[PDB]
Amino acid sequence: QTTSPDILLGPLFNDVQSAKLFPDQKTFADAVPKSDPLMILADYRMQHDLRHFVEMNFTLPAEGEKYVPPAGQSLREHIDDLWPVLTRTTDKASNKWDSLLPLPKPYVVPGGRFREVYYWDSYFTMLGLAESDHWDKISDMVDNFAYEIDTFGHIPNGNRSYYLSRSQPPFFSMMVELLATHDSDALKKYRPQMEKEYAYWMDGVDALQPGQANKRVVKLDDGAILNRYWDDRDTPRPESWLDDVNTAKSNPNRPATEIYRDLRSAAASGWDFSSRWMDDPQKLGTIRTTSIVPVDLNALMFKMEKLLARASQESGDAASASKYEALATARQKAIESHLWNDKEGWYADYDLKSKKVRNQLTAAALFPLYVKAAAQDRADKVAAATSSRLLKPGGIATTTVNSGQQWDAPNGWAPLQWVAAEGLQNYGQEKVSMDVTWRFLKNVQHTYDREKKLVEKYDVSTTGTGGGEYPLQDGFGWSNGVTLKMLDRVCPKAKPCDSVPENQP
Repeated sequence: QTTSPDILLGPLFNDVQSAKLFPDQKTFADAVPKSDPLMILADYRMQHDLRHFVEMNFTLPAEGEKYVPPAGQSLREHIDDLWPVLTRTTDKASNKWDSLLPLPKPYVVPGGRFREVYYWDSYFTMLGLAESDHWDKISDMVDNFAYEIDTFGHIPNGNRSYYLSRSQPPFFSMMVELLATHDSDALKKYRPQMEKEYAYWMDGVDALQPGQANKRVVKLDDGAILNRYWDDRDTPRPESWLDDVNTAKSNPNRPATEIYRDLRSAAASGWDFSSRWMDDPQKLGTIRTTSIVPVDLNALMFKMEKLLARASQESGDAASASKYEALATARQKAIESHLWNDKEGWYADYDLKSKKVRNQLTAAALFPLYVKAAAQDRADKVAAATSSRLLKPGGIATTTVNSGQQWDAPNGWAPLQWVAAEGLQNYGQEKVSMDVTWRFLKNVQHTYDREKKLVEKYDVSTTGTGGGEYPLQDGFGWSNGVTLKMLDRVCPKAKPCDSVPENQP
């Protein structure tokens, strides 16, 4: 169950990963022992051919499903036909030593070649399910996330043992809100698990003095309470073991454990990786996620607190509703006084090392508009910065730094397209909102026209190309989900489109 493979297999795990015995570091992270790892290990230490020894003692991950859809489908039919195809049930594990954490209900994976399910991308996958009326699948996934909250205290990065030490951008409260638009007391039903996740993020906050940090919560010098991304471990990621070992070796002037913590926590941020987190965008050894208060995360926390207040007011609990309402007020006040870059005119992360708000513009700047924490004048300023600097021919850019990392220029990511279009709409910036929507839709359609698939990310400098991208044609959750939602928006409800139309109106 809950012992991750790097502790389970000890030096054999570091030996197999270091030998580059497999092309993907994740492959051996998912290898299931055929017997007691204590036996395997004692076996290993005496009889030190490593490839044969591994094959005789582990069932490696099976070469997965290569689903081929029939050709000639429209973009919408293609997406809609894929929801059943990517529903999977992992009810039991193969043995006690399997890294896959079993889950109660069927869940929807981003792609057939995915071996587990993740947190924040599922919300955008769930937008598509909602759009195409798959409420049972949505309820199945919300049950799964509630189960994880009740069993592990939080939602792990994914349902793998080696993900238990970290979470991801906390969209659960918004999943419940989505489910609630169809099962109207989902918010009352899942308030206990919402409260428990909130406690996970705020763990230790009452004990904090100005200037202190603890796990995922910090307190600035003026008392302001904000959250940060944080992984509880500080070892190489089992699923990226040799990469992290080498990344820390590239910067021996800082303890490898700090580099590991910051690499793990950027994976928790969902932006793995990005110049957003790096002192030097060319050197991943300079990443310092845990010293950066993220503006998107704290927008999500504001939303979580407002939904907690609402979920309490609906249960008749006036004291609890009143408590979360004050917490959300303090959170909005802290976002506005610490995560706003006045000189540049946009929202931005806060630097714990320098105790200033940072200059870099990223697509995270749209998140306070998304959750309606921004004042109107700042929303208008973010929209001016968005069309001036981030809006590219194929959608909204992730950053303005082309670093080689994936959460950076020139890549556009479906969840950020949606967060931009919605946040801009929230404040009357319909023209920019529609520009983001139309350009990303054109990028997704044009890429579908040429590749007959959707992929995990798109190059926004043109239209028609994605990424190293997803190699099958059974393609990608949050792109599919966001595409359905946006495609509904650019045609009348009365006569929806199954393809992106030629001209924006």
